[PDB]
Amino acid sequence: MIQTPLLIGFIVMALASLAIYIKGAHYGPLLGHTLIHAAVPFIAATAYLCMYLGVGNLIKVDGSVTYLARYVDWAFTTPLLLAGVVSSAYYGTRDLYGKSGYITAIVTLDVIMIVTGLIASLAPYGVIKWVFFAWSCAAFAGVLYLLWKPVASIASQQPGVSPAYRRNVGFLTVLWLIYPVVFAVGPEGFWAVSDATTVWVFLVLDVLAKVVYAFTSERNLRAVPV
Ligand SMILES: CCCCCCCC/C=C/CCCCCCCC(=O)OC[C@@H](O)CO
Ligand SMILES: CCCCCCCC/C=C/CCCCCCCC(=O)OC[C@H](O)CO
Ligand SMILES: CCCCCCCC/C=C/CCCCCCCC(=O)OC[C@H](O)CO
Ligand SMILES: CCCCCCCC/C=C/CCCCCCCC(=O)OC[C@H](O)CO
Ligand SMILES: CCCCCCCC/C=C\CCCCCCCC(=O)OC[C@H](O)CO
Ligand SMILES: *C/C=C(C)/C=C/C=C(C)/C=C/C1=C(C)CCCC1(C)C
Repeated sequence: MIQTPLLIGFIVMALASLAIYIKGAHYGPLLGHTLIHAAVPFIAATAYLCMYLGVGNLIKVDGSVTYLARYVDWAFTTPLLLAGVVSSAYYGTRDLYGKSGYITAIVTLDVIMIVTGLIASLAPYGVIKWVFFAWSCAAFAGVLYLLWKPVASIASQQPGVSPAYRRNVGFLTVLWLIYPVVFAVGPEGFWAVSDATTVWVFLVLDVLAKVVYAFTSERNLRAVPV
């Protein structure tokens, strides 16, 4: 039942929240890295605690379920993750411009992606639901474009962080593209798959996006001399 994956996430995210803070490197730019990558699983563990106990679980007239705790989790964890990716490109340089601006612009596009994704879930099957789905994907495209074109240009102007940035962005892009696919196939969208199947896939996605990525992103940046 759905109660099992929610508890699994709560224990995995809470334990990983401390495990990342303990094992995470506290050297220079990596200090704020593990600090942000320790808050992300702590926010997720709190959300899985809410879903497990029913805080925010909205049920519509057609039987669809909207997890308000999940989207608030995404609304704050995904901007913190992008904040660390954009900041990692500015690592080791005090002479480059746009750090505060790029983070601000990409967080705006990410929050709109998550908020409009919440409106789509709440909407019934129709035009209103899929219009905000396409507008959410449009904002997602702007996050990816910004990540790939502009801030990789900032990383490339100094090695060897540039290959470490490109490897972390490639992992994040493939991982985050799975999320809207689960939305469409699950009850929130087309309802091709059951609600419990979406909970299980989002569990493995979140563990990959918040626990596993936190350790591979650190390993890549660890090699660069900054
Ligand atoms: C790196 C890209 C991402 C890779 C991983 C992507 C897939 C992650 C998913 C993991 C498990 C998916 C399958 C989960 C299947 C769950 C089915 C289930 O609980 O059924 C309940 C009732 O319907 C029974 O009647
Ligand atoms: C390197 C680390 C990688 C970590 C990430 C890879 C994880 C692999 C997949 C696991 C998910 C398994 C999903 C199982 C879905 C069915 C579960 C089920 O039916 O549970 C029993 C039920 O609760 C009682 O009736
Ligand atoms: C330099 C600036 C740094 C700023 C750092 C960012 C702020 C961190 C915020 C975390 C919020 C965590 C919220 C966790 C929400 C869990 C789910 C929940 O509360 O759901 C309620 C439900 O919707 C009722 O029906
Ligand atoms: C780096 C940190 C970045 C932090 C960024 C934080 C952004 C928070 C988003 C706010 C959207 C608020 C409005 C969301 C839309 C309303 C959804 C809602 O509350 O729905 C209730 C439901 O319909 C009842 O039945
Ligand atoms: C650039 C931003 C990201 C862009 C990429 C993300 C959007 C993906 C969209 C569709 C995926 C396809 C989903 C396929 C769902 C099939 C549903 C189906 O066949 O439903 C049958 C029926 O509903 C039985 O009840
Ligand atoms: C740790 C949790 C993560 C990384 C969650 C990510 C979620 C998304 C990238 C969701 C994207 C969506 C769209 C682009 C369109 C449909 C609505 C969403 C919110 C599922």
